[PDB]
Amino acid sequence: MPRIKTRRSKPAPDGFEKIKPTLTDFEIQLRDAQKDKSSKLAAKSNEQLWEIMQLHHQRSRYIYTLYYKRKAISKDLYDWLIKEKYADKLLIAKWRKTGYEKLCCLRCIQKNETNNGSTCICRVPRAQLEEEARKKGTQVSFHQCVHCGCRGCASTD
RNA sequence: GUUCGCGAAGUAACCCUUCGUGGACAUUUGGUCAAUUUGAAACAAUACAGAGAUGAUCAGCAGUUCCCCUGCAUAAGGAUGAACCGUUUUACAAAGAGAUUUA
Ligand SMILES: [Mg+2]
Ligand SMILES: [Mg+2]
Ligand SMILES: [Zn+2]
Ligand SMILES: [Zn+2]
Ligand SMILES: [Zn+2]
Repeated sequence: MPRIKTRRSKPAPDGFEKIKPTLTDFEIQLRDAQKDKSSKLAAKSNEQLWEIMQLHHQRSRYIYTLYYKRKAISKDLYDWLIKEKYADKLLIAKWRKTGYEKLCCLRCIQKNETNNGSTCICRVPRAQLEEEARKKGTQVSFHQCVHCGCRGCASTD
């Protein structure tokens, strides 16, 4: 029941046909992303992986707004879309929290993985990174987060 | 972006939107590493040389070196694995004899 339809898979509920054209359009953008473009550069190669983290994030904001913001789908369709692995359950669970409404991924708040026990730089608000920049006179030595290619996922931002 | 409070607007049995404000929430990724010739795989082929002792042909096993390869290996193999089988003058005098030689 995660991804391919088997006999143990339950039939889809009512509102799935109206959301299915957008979910098919995310699905074919991942297939172009999965394939290897033969890239010599190390900086181009993780740039391809950032497209996968973004395409994953956007399809989960799609199902999140349909149920928690617009209420356009029944809960029986939402429980089906979680079990059939359309929407990332643990990512939606942070989006419900306060301060985490626009979080890019779960790997960027995971403190144990960092050298310093900190969050990712993409979690720091753009007002604050501009401030110590004014101390130095140099703008920003930060463009994209190494694990996501996130330009800053903070709430105020 | 959410939420709490505040100040207004319009709708208004004070409710719904919208604008202006205070506080809260959330807080510093990654690299010892840049994408062909100029910071360092190897082999095969070719050319030369030829794989111990001995009168001669052979089983080998060691030790020594700022020598290794194969192997999980403290096993066993790798020409008995390889390189060593070259060069070597003073802790130095005692005894005597001749000759030279000087107060
Ligand atoms: Mg030997
Ligand atoms: Mg041997
Ligand atoms: Zn992230
Ligand atoms: Zn990040
Ligand atoms: Zn981020």
